[PDB]
Amino acid sequence: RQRFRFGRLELKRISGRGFKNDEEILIGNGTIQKIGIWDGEEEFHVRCGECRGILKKSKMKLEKLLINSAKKEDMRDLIILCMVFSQDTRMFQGVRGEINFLNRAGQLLSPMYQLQRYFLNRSSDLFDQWGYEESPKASELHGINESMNASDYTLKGVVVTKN
Ligand SMILES: C[n+]1cn([C@@H]2O[C@H](COP(=O)(O)OP(=O)(O)O)[C@@H](O)[C@H]2O)c2nc(N)[nH]c(=O)c21
Repeated sequence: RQRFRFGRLELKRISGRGFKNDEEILIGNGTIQKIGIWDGEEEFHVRCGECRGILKKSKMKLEKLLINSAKKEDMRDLIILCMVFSQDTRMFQGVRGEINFLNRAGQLLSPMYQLQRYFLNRSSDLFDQWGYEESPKASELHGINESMNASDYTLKGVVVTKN
């Protein structure tokens, strides 16, 4: 279970096993792109900068992300990166602009890394497409909105702890 990266995101497996299959994904800008889609419930310690979290995913779905509160920019990037890494259907649909899967020399680019790069610059569109649900009714857990503020609605599947 060794530490590994997905760009700015760092992960370490807690549980589960994924199996990858290539699928044709309809992305939110109207294009269809072939992307390795993971199947399986998997769970990971995650990190971005000084922000720690726990992520659970299943096929094309962020099941849950529990983050330990931290500087806001690092909370926000951790959230964006977990949305991309979960391969959630809503994340794909959130892409409204152009995305290239070849560079200017005609070289091959990673669809997932390209998504990461796209969304770290377009998080408002992502949060807007992703949506909100009621925050937890427990004292030791709080909701978080698009501004990384504690709120009565939280990004779906995302909760913050101070413990
Ligand atoms: C080894 N390991 C790699 N990743 C991710 O899967 C994606 C691989 O995408 P890629 O690097 O473009 O390779 P590919 O086109 O051959 O599919 C990246 O986002 C990796 O972070 C993985 N993702 C999951 N869910 N489970 C894993 O065990 C795992």
